[PDB]
Amino acid sequence: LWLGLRAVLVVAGLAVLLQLIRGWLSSKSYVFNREEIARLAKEHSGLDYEVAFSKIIVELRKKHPGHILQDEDLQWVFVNAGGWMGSMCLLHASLTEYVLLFGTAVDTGGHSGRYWAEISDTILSGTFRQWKEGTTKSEIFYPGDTIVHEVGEATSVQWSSGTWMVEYGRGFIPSTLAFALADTIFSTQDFLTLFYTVKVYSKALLLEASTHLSQ
Amino acid sequence: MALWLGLRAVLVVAGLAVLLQLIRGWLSSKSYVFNREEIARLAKEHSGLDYEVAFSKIIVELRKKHPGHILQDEDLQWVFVNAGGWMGSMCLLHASLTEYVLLFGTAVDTGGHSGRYWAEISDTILSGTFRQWKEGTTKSEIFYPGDTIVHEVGEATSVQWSSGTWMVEYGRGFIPSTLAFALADTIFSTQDFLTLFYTVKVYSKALLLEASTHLSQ
Amino acid sequence: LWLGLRAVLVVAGLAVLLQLIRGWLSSKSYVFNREEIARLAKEHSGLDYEVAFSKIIVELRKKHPGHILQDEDLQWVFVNAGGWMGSMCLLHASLTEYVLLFGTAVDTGGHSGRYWAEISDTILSGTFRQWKEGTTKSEIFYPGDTIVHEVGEATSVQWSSGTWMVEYGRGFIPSTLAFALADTIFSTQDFLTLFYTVKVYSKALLLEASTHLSQ
Ligand SMILES: O=C(OCCN1CCOCC1)C1(c2ccccc2)CCCCC1
Ligand SMILES: O=C(OCCN1CCOCC1)C1(c2ccccc2)CCCCC1
Ligand SMILES: O=C(OCCN1CCOCC1)C1(c2ccccc2)CCCCC1
Ligand SMILES: CCCCCCCCO[C@@H]1O[C@H](CO)[C@@H](O)[C@H](O)[C@H]1O
Ligand SMILES: [Au+]
Ligand SMILES: [Au+]
Ligand SMILES: [Au+]
Ligand SMILES: [Au+]
Ligand SMILES: [Au+]
Ligand SMILES: [Au+]
Repeated sequence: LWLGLRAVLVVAGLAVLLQLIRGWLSSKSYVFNREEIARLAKEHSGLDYEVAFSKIIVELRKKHPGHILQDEDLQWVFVNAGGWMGSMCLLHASLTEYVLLFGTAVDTGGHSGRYWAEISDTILSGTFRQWKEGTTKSEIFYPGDTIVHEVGEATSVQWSSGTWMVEYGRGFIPSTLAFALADTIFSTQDFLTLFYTVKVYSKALLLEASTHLSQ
Repeated sequence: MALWLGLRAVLVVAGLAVLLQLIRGWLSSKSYVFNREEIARLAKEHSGLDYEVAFSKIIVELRKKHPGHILQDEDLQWVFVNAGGWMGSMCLLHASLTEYVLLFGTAVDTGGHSGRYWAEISDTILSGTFRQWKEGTTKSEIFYPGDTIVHEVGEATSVQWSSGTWMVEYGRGFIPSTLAFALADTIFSTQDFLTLFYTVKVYSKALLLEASTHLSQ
Repeated sequence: LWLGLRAVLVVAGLAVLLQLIRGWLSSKSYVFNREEIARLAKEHSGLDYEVAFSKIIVELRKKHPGHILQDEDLQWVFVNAGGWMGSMCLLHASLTEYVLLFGTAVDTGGHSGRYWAEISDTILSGTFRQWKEGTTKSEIFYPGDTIVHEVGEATSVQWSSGTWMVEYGRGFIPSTLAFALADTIFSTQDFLTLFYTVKVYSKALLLEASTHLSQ
């Protein structure tokens, strides 16, 4: 039964880690909230998305100091996943939450991805077409609306050539990195972008670790 | 004995050569259930109604003229399909080792590679638009409800669909050869393994139903 | 430290092979130049791109005999990379240069790819949307314009259903085939197109080598 030792060790490891992480998510104090980020974006969902980005980043650093990356650690990184292409401006990220500014300047679309995280996007500009699984009709969302991509749900997304939004996710963030980097490995082969994504995600983790040490 | 390093290589070449003649001889001596004109005619008769109403009447007509070969309503579900760079959904009605009939379409604007496989495929558009770009050309053609696109064996084209395109599709050949292309984006791009499970689920039910019909006959 | 011998040989092998190629590219006599191809393509940037294809091939074979493939060795080969799909007509190709006619008859777009080659495209018809890295707005280019994709640059490309262009690239051409065939391996699995791409690239390499033997 020695050959089965490896198979038992992974099943026991996955079952223990599944209860360890799920019990952590149900007992962890969270920094941001899905309604908090959506409300913040709706305050400026009339202005220019560049003007909205500035006022949103300023308001986030006031209400949650020590949790948003500095302007020195901010950069627009391309994101290739599920067949669509966009760019992100990661403001905050931990092992359980993340807040970023996502959007695209071209017409893209594809698979939303199925992972262990609840994702909410509040559109600031452009349009957002969503196709839920098992249906034959899609819905188009406009600036001001908030789309909630629930955990375990898989939909089809599509954006116009000027769509920008504010996004908040909660769950187990590392579970999404397999889907977020799939097209970067097998399609674009833009390993420099792969480096940028790990770079800014590590800075957000080190910043979050630095805040817990001071408290 | 130089045949030791070549033992795996010869067995695969011998295995492929034996399997190639056994499958191609089967396709030339097997009685087929459906017909390429039969599915296309049935879909074109309902290409003026709403595609949801057309789906219902086509499934009824298929179960009337071909009982025991179309899945029951309990075993039907819309499964996402990501392949060649496009994304849609299918409703597998019938499928065997040599034929398959399903309802495919998309609610978004997608497009990509049609895939090159060992199966002749015909699609009759019920709604939306269908742009096809054949290999070796510099211009594309747009197909409208009522038209039928024939994707011959070994042909590779570029496909593109509008945000409301739905169609009835029939394929004949060696169906397992197409599953390698149908699941490529599901493995390397979307990683939606639950959809991968659904595809294997609905394709197995169609095989078990078709096998269940052969046992009673 | 015995197992680190392979790792040192790889670091020394990659660093030395980088110096030899980069120093070769910076001191090598080239056949074509981007301004030569750009002027030739801009003169024929009209509506009838098929007539433009013929007139460009004739002019290229006059001023550069023995460097452009004959009509017998020409075929339109599909190109799937970065999420977009088009077709190419390889006219000239070496280890450092290539001249081809690229375009698409459908609406595609995706990652431009980051590789070791400077690429310039002069639009003959259609439209070309380029989304530079780190920005939030994209630009649309029209027939007559020339887009220069420099080495190490990564952008988002998008084309309309009638875009055709003349392209010239210079750098390390074998480094670009890894990106050009990525989607063909992991998405389309069109092994026949993979054969066509290697076939026409081999004929173009053998043609360029055949001219060096006669000279
Ligand atoms: O930044 C992202 O992409 C937002 C776009 N959204 C739009 C629709 O819902 C899913 C993704 C993701 C990320 C990237 C990098 C770090 C952490 C997260 C979010 C997880 C899924 C994709 C990659
Ligand atoms: O369900 C499909 O996709 C329909 C779309 N049509 C549209 C364009 O031409 C090819 C397929 C396919 C399938 C997948 C799995 C089982 C049975 C069939 C058909 C074969 C080629 C792709 C995958
Ligand atoms: O032929 C091509 O594709 C042109 C399309 N362009 C359009 C935008 O910029 C990058 C590619 C490429 C090639 C393929 C085969 C041989 C030599 C070159 C050029 C390098 C990058 C992709 C593949
Ligand atoms: C590649 C083909 C694109 C079609 C050209 C017309 C539309 C492109 O124009 C786009 O319109 C949007 C507002 O409407 C803007 O947000 C985009 O920045 C602009 O590029
Ligand atoms: Au930024
Ligand atoms: Au920003
Ligand atoms: Au269904
Ligand atoms: Au159905
Ligand atoms: Au050609
Ligand atoms: Au040509």
